Amino acid sequence: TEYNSEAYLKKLDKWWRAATYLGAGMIFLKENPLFSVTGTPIKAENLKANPIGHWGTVSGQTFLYAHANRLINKYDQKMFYMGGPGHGGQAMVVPSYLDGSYTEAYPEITQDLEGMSRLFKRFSFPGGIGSHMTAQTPGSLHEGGELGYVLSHATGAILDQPEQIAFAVVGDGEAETGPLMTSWHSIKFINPKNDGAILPILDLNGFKISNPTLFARTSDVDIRKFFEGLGYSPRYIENDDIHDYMAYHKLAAEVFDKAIEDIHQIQKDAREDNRYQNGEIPAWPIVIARLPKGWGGPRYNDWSGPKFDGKGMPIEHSFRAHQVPLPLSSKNMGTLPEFVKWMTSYQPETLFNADGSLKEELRDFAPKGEMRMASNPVTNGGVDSSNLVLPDWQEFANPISENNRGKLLPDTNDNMDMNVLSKYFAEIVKLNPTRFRLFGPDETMSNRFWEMFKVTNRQWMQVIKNPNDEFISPEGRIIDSQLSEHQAEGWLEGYTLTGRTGAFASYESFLRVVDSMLTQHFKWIRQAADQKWRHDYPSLNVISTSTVFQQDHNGYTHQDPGMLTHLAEKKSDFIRQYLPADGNTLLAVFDRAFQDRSKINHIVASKQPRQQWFTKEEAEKLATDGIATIDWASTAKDGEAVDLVFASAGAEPTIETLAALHLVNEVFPQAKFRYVNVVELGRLQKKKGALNQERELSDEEFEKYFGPSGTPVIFGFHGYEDLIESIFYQRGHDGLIVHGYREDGDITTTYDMRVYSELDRFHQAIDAMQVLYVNRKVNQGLAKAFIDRMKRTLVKHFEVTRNEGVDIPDFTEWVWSDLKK
Amino acid sequence: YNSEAYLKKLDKWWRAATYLGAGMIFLKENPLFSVTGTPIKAENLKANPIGHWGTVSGQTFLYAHANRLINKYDQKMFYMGGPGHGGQAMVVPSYLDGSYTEAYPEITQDLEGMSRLFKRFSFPGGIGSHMTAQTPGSLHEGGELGYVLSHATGAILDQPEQIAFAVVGDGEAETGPLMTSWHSIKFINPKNDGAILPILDLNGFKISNPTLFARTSDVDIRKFFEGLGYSPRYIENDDIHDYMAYHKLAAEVFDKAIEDIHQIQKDAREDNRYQNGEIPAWPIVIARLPKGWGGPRYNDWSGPKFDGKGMPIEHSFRAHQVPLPLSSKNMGTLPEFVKWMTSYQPETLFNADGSLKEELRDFAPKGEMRMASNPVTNGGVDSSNLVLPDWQEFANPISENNRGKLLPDTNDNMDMNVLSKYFAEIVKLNPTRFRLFGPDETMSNRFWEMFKVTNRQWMQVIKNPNDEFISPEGRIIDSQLSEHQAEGWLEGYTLTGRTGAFASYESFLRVVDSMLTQHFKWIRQAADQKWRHDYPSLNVISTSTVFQQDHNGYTHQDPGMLTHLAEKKSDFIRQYLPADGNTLLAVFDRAFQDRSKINHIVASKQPRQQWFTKEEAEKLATDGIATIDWASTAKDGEAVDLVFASAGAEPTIETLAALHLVNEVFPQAKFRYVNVVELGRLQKKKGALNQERELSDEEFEKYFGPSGTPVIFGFHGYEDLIESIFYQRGHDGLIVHGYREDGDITTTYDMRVYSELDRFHQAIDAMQVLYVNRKVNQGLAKAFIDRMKRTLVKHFEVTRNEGVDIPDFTEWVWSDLK
Ligand SMILES: Cc1ncc(C[n+]2csc(CCOP(=O)(O)OP(=O)(O)O)c2C)c(N)n1
Ligand SMILES: Cc1ncc(C[n+]2csc(CCOP(=O)(O)OP(=O)(O)O)c2C)c(N)n1
Ligand SMILES: [Mg+2]
Ligand SMILES: [Mg+2]
Repeated sequence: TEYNSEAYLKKLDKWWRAATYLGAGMIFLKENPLFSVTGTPIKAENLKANPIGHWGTVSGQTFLYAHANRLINKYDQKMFYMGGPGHGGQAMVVPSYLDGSYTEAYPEITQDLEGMSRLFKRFSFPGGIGSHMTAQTPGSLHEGGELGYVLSHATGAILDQPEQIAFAVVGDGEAETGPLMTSWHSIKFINPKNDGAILPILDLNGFKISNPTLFARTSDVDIRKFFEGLGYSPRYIENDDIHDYMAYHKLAAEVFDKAIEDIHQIQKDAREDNRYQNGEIPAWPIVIARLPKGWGGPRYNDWSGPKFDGKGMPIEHSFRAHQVPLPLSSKNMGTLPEFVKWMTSYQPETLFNADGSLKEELRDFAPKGEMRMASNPVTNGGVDSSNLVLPDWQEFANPISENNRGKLLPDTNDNMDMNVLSKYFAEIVKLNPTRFRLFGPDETMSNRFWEMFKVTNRQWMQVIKNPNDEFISPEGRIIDSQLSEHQAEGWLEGYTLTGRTGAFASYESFLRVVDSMLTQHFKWIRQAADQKWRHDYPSLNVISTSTVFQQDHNGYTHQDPGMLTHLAEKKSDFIRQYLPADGNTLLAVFDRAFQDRSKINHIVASKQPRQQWFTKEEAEKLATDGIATIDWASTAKDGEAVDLVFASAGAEPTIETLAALHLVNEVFPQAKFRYVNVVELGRLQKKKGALNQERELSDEEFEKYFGPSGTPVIFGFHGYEDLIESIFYQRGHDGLIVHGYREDGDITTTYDMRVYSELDRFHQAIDAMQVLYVNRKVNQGLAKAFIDRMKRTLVKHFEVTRNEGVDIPDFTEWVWSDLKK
Repeated sequence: YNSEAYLKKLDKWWRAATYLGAGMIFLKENPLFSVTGTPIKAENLKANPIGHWGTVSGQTFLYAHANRLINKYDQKMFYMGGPGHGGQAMVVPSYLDGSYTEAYPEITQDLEGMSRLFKRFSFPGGIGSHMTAQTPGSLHEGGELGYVLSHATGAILDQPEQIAFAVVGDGEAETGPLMTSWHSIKFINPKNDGAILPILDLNGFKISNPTLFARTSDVDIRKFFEGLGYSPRYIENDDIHDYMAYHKLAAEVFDKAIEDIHQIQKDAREDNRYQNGEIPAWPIVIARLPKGWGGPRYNDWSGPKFDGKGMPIEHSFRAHQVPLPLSSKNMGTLPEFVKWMTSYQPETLFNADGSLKEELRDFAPKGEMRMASNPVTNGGVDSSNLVLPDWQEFANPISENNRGKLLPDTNDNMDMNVLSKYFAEIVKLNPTRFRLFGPDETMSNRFWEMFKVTNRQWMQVIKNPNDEFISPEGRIIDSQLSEHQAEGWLEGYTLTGRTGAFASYESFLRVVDSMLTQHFKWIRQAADQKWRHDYPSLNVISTSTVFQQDHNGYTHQDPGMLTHLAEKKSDFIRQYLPADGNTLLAVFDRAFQDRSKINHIVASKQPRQQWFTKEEAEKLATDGIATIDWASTAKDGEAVDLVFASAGAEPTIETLAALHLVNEVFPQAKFRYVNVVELGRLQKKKGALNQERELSDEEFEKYFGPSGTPVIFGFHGYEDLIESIFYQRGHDGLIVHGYREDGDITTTYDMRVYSELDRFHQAIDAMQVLYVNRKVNQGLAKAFIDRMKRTLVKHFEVTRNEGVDIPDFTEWVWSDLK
């Protein structure tokens, strides 16, 4: 009863207004924050010249934040705040400022007049703090700039964290996005026996930037139908008199009380009785809060513009409240009277002392210590942020040696790199039963994670109908049963930022559905690295498999390897892209990836049976150094001059480049060349701008592999050719002869997909012989006879593939053999 | 059309189409083996069967019932397959009604043409597995799932007589884009637009999983769709093999759906209903058609057993792709294939010569009523470009006196607002064939003039004055916060013959990176089909660019779209970076006249200096590049000490100011300035379909001089794109200045210093290269460089102390060179 009395709710109301007062003031003022309490009227010099920030969403989110604090203290609940409308950065900064966590992160921002003035001036100021809930914000793991991912992130955050609740505010405009709409299905994968809970609040403030919202103009009856159809239990916070603030507080206290209690009851039944393990979906609460936009701020634009019913255009309860609600500035003080009236309406003299500190009677409202949402270790790298316990990856390595390199192992499944990787992943689940997860979009089986299903199932909460279904269970370390890349990526990001490690595998082309989500995750960890008070994070591991050259049953629309270019443009110090050519290298790169911190790890991996090349010693070197000269594939020994260099990155390119130099060496053993296998592609760059040099090769190391400028380089690449061309310009190295994907392909045979882009051995061999002849390193008779033979083979390729639907033995039957000399 | 006799005719037609769709997975010859009395041998079978089976029979069921509707109601309609991986479900229906032969005369409706089609399916040099542009009647390949309803909506916008028969996969229904595309009916006005007839193909499974909606109860499914404003009707049965029961029930449901759609359209067009906030109760059909319907039931030949039977194929995910291991190298399961294929009773469906039985030939529509012949599906009923006004009528009066200066009216210095004058007039000249799309950003992006001629289309209740510029009828669609919707609508609007534009914040346009990929692949593949008509171009605008974020920060900074689209076949991509308003006007005059392109325009919305006359603007938009004499001390193809070049508004401003600083102290330096608008012309990529607009080596040297000529290049996007271009051209000496992934909430000109794009860093590089090239003396260079450094020293101090920029930036105006 003590957390439900009107005396207590009036204290909450004051704390609420205290937070909203500061959030509003820092939009316009850079000093003199308590002008009406300290008896110092506003002067032009106190005002910002170009006020920046958002107002509309703020007061509604601080209302919800205040009520979240009440729940924490009343129920002793571990909880954290996630702001869907992240553009209202004040809704997280000042609540942290009021409970002392902000000062703990920023000692100079003290809880007095000096520190308050310092905070006002830093807000949305050059070199200060942003307007959004960036990593500068204590308690944030979600910036909310690019809208739509707050619920998928919240789900990943509460997976395997049974004691945590995610207090997730969803903007009603945000609710119109694709990712947000489908993220409501997340409760079909949350098992209350082992996982925490998300408490979603739909912030139905009625408007977005310039429009009303589709859900706000949906009736409460239809809103109920929508959420009940998805398995939720909707409860409503609304009132006919929007300024009877105490009426909202009483109702919010009732609704939120039953929301937590129903969540706890759901968790009790699942953990003590074993409920919800038979296909029953818990009736998870969802709170629909109709809190008018710009709540408690300017009501009408009376100072300019047209009139309606003797008043200016409405600001409160309209889109016009979204950003800066007044034209006030140091250059335009016309609306200063309106600002003073607005700011004093909060009664700041009842909220703050003259010395800037919060009134004594309000200091016990917020939680203390780690119970504060801004201090919850979930929001600062996770309660436990340690890396995985890894087994020795060599226990799952292929037995490659000098005598079977470049050949197919007897068990076809061992020639499938993804399947070999699943062996390693399967053991990791055994060693990390609660802190490792695999995510996919209905592709884990198609991507050949076959060993994973020997140790776990896909987590699936709805009814199960074996044998029509397979490898699904209410408890599972894999989450794969929703067809949405946004979901898989959002879950992984939330899981990763909260201290755990996982992997998200997808068809290569369709991982680009999530191009912008990866951008945002890079942005976050890059900014988080600049915060000395923040712990680092585990790395985000995304796998591009079923790649351009391995989409047999799916044609041209499943071919886009451009993710390599997209991520190569970010700061390299936070990006690690790996193109292992075989299973042993793939195992070795993930041993490294799983130990790296605050990275995005992008691995391009093969799933179809392919020749295996490198010993587990060679694989270790390739994964550690990321690049290497392969002596058994080279005719030029250490420190020798070369006529050209062969290099490749990727499984298919490596097979074809190795085959090309073999074909050349068969007729011309005198040609001197090195073969260089490229795994860590970022090592080759030399970009302008800082935070790109951590792994870039020195000029000496680069020349050791590719020789001096002018050295021809036959470079087989998995992705688009522009990325390699930019690299060799950055390195000032003329002579690159790139062979990558050229946006050509369709339904065809395995090796014709390589001929489509002229990546194949025969087109590469021609270019190699042509440059040798052009450089007068070989006589014309031999050059012409060889090139004619390569051309004859390609003619046969086109006849057999179009007439028979199979590849020629020149491709299919080839195995590696020692070079001549 | 409801008699048992007619429905048995429909059932035979259905089994005939499904028989061929299944057979072409495995056979390349002898397609009617049981009718011609020629049992299957290994040489008749494909070596590596390719394709999908699970989804087809359900889609051919729906296609057949769609044909019934067309004939019964005389309805103009077209098919859209969400699960596009079952391409035969659109190929074979087209083959049976003659439209396929009209497109491919060699694929005749006889035994020979039938064998030819079997061999072409999913074969090297044949046709694909999906509903590609090779498929007559398709405007939606369905490879990347999730956009069938957004495309369907755009297709029926401004086409009141058309119905989009759009089938939604139940796995596809789990994606973000589809889930939110259900909101489209909040923007369809039955008074002026067509109708979508969506069918949720609840076959129960996707690749390897059951589906979330299939395991949702019919009661909850009803709650879901009624909450979204639809009227759900169900097709299901307890006995999944009582095919005539499904036919009867499907006929009732589909009849009632068409009639309810027509009643909605009549009430809207005759009585004026649904103009006051009432959303029509649009029908949505929930069809529980088992996956692998009518095919193999259990994997009796291998694998584990359950209840004395093999693992289920029908009514399971195992039917998704190739349901048998049969092949020319593995004939073990030929009996299962023969039993499966003969179960359709092909002897009752096809004649021995391969032709379709006579009693079945009258089932499908004829002529343009066939969904495969509907002009909607081949470039649109009307595919003409917009009628355009002379863009010069909205140009700024730029001349030698006011170049490089702010016009007195601040709104004329904002290119997007100037563009909105042009778009507003286009609305008046094309009231039913031009539309503007945005994701709650049209006003934010400063299309202010558009709102004086039209409103946003919005079907729910309106509450003025709290609302603004929304109406049940409007040429703008902007009131849904979803890039997937805006892009999907535009794509459907475009492929069906109309033209529009989609404007978005630059960094958030990348939400639909993959959608633009799919549209490019489509128009490129459509170009390879000689029977296919052209398309209008897809116009997308990237605004609020990286160097124009005031109220937003680092998360709104990503100009990587330029690189993404530059990697596709450049013959279908046009990227323009106009530096001022007059160029932007001229670019869209050209963009709106191009065919089968993606036009990506990077444009400024904040007030900036204006540079080019309407004569220069025309030349920049036509040639895409030009040497600017008044910013040059040397001519084209003439010797120079270095070259200045830029692409974009902010980069052009700083590069122009940089060369001005050099010439100000050292007018002896000989250089030309080159403004770059059509960036793709500078490329020289390997691979075909990239050469149409590429500069010749002679043209490239005319602008940038020979290899070794230093080139100070200011660029809007990431630097690697320029570096790749100059490697393709073998041109040593590039000194690129682009976005370098550095930025934050800061001042206008500091966003440029963050990446060292500013004039002062550019001037330093320019003087440094002259010194290394021994065309200047050390004393002059260091005094200049030290001065440049000193100016940068102050820049860092003022902005961090006051929150405003220094007069060295804000007060600079263009003046004549020496
Ligand atoms: C995917 C995406 N597109 C566009 C934007 C630009 N944007 C920022 S805020 C906003 C309006 C958000 O409305 P709402 O979610 O209702 O927040 P609130 O009403 O609390 O301000 C938009 C469209 C964005 N953030 N994300
Ligand atoms: C965005 C996206 N992610 C993944 C895929 C890969 N994929 C192809 S088919 C398929 C299953 C689709 O199932 P459903 O929608 O139920 O169609 P059905 O075959 O059952 O008719 C998937 C996941 C895809 N095409 N698009
Ligand atoms: Mg809102
Ligand atoms: Mg399905």
